Amino acid sequence: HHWGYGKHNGPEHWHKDFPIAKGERQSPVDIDTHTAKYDPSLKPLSVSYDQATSLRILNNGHAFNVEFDDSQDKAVLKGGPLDGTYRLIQFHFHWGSLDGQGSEHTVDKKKYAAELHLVHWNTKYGDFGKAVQQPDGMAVLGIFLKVGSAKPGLQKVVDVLDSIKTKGKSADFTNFDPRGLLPESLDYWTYPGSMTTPPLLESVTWIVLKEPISVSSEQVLKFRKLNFNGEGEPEELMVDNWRPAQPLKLRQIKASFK
Ligand SMILES: [Zn+2]
Repeated sequence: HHWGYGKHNGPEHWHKDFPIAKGERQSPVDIDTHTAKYDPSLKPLSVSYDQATSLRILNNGHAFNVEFDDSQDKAVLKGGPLDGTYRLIQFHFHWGSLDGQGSEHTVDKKKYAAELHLVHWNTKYGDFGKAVQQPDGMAVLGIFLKVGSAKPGLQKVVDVLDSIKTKGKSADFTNFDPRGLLPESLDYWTYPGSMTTPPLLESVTWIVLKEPISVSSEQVLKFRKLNFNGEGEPEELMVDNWRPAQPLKLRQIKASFK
């Protein structure tokens, strides 16, 4: 049937339906912190989430997406490596079955417990569907999660998951402030890459924050109670929904910090 994260339909299978899986600018990647080069030409990064308008949360059978109203310039990312303005459309996470895995990007081969992806599209292409087809169409802000202290800003997400346990379930999810999911530092690495789920389009400027956020064990345990399967189908816990690191292929990872 269709793509997923198991033995028979997982990442190692995706190239058959999506041949770009073996392409030249796939994500995620391992971030070698020693070979990443400080780039003085990077402009400062501007994360402007004050007027962000969340609409709904959805279990799509792979993750859950918190969706935003992107009909106007409300929540936008600009600066850093980017030209122009990138509008926030949704965020989601990738996580593990255990705390020792779950992130997509790795840092000197280190795997974090989870990874948050704030997905934005370049306004110069008018809508998400057109932007995701262009080499500079998307910008994903990636944030690592480690298990430690609770993240108070995540708790509203955590509490709604019981209502979207299975594939195809959604719920109203208004007034969620994504500022509550950001670490203190905006120090980042950047490189040109791709979507990490099918169709794996090579349209993304990746901006991966160096500083992880801490979430509690109880919080991530609640992510792990979600299901990949639909209602009244055999239960398959939604865990290990991460694509592993892909070949860098001579791409250059740039650091914003010395
Ligand atoms: Zn993602």
